[PDB]
Amino acid sequence: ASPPVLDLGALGQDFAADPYPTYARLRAEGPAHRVRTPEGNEVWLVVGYDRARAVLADPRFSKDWRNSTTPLTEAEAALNHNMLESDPPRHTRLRKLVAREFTMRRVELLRPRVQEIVDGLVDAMLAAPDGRADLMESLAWPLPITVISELLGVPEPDRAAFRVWTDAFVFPDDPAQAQTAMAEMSGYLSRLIDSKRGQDGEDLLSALVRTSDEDGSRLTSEELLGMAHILLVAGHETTVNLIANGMYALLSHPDQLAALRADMTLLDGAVEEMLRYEGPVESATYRFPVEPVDLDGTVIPAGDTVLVVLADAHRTPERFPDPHRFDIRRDTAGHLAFGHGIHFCIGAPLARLEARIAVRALLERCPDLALDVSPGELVWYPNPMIRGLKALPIRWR
Ligand code: HEM
Ligand SMILES: CC[C@H]1OC(=O)[C@H](C)[C@@H](OC(=O)CN(C)C)[C@@H](C)C[C@@H](C)C(=O)/C=C/[C@H]1C
Repeated sequence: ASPPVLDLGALGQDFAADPYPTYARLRAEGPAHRVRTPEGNEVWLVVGYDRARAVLADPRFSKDWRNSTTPLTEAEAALNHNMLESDPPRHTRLRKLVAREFTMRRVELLRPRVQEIVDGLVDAMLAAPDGRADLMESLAWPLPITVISELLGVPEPDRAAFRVWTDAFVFPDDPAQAQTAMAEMSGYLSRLIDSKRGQDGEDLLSALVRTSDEDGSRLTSEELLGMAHILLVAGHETTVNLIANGMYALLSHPDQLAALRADMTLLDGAVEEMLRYEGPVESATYRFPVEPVDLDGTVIPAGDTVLVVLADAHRTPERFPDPHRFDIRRDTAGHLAFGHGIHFCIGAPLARLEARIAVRALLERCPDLALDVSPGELVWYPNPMIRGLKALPIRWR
């Protein structure tokens, strides 16, 4: 169990479009499997709902790179001093710095402005005289980048760069491009950081700079970079792809769409079922076991790289009966789309606010809303960590 049993790159775009038969085939063989990912990394996948849930929570699985046998590349080593790539105590201190910002009740205060963004976006989209636009271009991309940039203080002219950068390190065309995108991003962000110093800004990045400058032990210049990185990315493509993936899932299931429209109180569950069925985090961020870990006979060496395949947990039928059915009334509680345990998503209330407002906006404002593409005209990314589409063509009357 040391060369990979499968090269996911080799399976081409059919794996990208529909990875679930691959993972379910693995599950039927066991909990853990050595694979080569499309970008060339050799890693272990963890499959099946109970094992996935347990590995997510398990402190035998570190997220700290000093526990990884694979070293960080130069560009990645700029950025790793972030909460998601730490264990306690560092994780504990870093999450405390921004916790207050992202509670349900603080994020609720952003409702008028989020609603405002969505309303103007849907307004501009609906101007198309033919009744056809791209929902990714018109809504799903522009909304989250706007909201997070205003929170942090990223000037409007600088926002376009991030789609380009973050695209390159999700679907790298080649291993180099994703490293160079990473470098430019970190450079931009260090320049952004320095530009806040002494300017008395009221934004999140401005507060963090002052915290860092007041006591470097409390937040170091490296941690400030990594924090800015984490908040911009782990939010980015995730929230953008939640909204496009969930709207694709609802528009491809006309029975469900009709039901939601008929009873808009189904909205919250509809967004939960979107996360369950086609959540953006197909596999959780890397875990490194700190000692050999035995998973039903399959031993992962200490220090190897472990992806927990959240997407496969969500299709496990013992936990989610009739799991291939998109059903906005199912009980979704216990899904893993926001993780589980001490790393559970901190942006989860913001993500929910965004996706809820966007989804309801589209339903109320686009009569006869439907996909304007044939199922196989769509293009998904190969990367097993993120589930996402390039375009989502839609139409309305
Ligand atoms: C629908 C959109 C989102 C999804 C699906 C998502 C998913 C996740 C998941 C699965 C994790 C845990 C990863 C792991 O254990 O390996 C995570 C953690 C995290 N998320 Fe999100 N997230 C989303 C939105 C956001 C937003 C909008 C923000 C920030 C403004 C954000 C910030 C973070 C951060 C900082 C962590 C690190 C938490 C920690 O280590 O304690 N996320 N997210
Ligand atoms: C779960 C939510 C996101 O996780 C992250 O932000 C991780 C921590 C990021 O990796 C690093 O920083 C790497 N480190 C060694 C510096 C992102 C950039 C990983 C990538 C697949 C992405 O663009 C999408 C990432 C999401 C899956």
